[PDB]
Amino acid sequence: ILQHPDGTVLKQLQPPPRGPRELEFYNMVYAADCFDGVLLELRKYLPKYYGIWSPPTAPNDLYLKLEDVTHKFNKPCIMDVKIGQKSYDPFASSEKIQQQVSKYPLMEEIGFLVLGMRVYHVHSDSYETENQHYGRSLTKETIKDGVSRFFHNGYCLRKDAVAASIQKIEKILQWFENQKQLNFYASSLLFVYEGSVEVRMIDFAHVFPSNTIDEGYVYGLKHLISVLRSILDN
Ligand SMILES: O=C(Nc1cccc(-c2onc3ccc(-c4nn[nH]n4)cc23)c1)C1CC1
Repeated sequence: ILQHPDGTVLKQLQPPPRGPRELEFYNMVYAADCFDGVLLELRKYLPKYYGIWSPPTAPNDLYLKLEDVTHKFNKPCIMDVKIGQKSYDPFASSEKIQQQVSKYPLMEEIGFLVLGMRVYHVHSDSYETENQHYGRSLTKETIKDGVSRFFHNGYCLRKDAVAASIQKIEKILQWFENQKQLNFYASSLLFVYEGSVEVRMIDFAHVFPSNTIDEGYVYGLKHLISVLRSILDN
């Protein structure tokens, strides 16, 4: 992800088939002639899409030009959470499945995984960053405190941001409970609040057509909501 001063990010397409699939996802959703009510509603929860972009002198080098969801914040606190019970998609080989489950074998049980966070701390005027090993170390016993860490800002627990996060996730969940045409694997929610709220869906390299509720995504959202709700009682 390259952050551009104009308030966009450039995401380089991942190698095939992932990058092409994510391109086609955005293209389908943001199709100019799209009057699909499900897909029109979905646009609210995605980064705004500005189309494919490549350097003037390098047509080979493919990027997605996306809204920088963090742009309107002064000191954004950012958390990336992968959603679902399965991080592998319906066409994964046995080895791929093993690889994906191996990465975090608690995915089925918990239904989400923290990919990272950047938390601005007022006292130090500095950022605390957690990498992918942070979230992959969290268990059922430590997930609540694991998530809570994100909201430690301003000499307090930011229950305002926690409550707002629940409210925004709830709308995304309502979307999922009213669609049966897309299933989402290894996609994320990006949480942003002001450290000095946004909750958006990102990362669509494994989005597939379906004829069922995305039950794994729904489970993940519901468990995430339940954890955040518990944090409100701290
Ligand atoms: O700091 C983090 N992430 C971060 C930071 C700054 C900006 C963004 C960001 O803003 N808008 C985005 C739109 C799409 C995507 C995106 N799409 N597929 N992968 N990333 C990322 C985006 C994300 C994580 C916690 C460690």
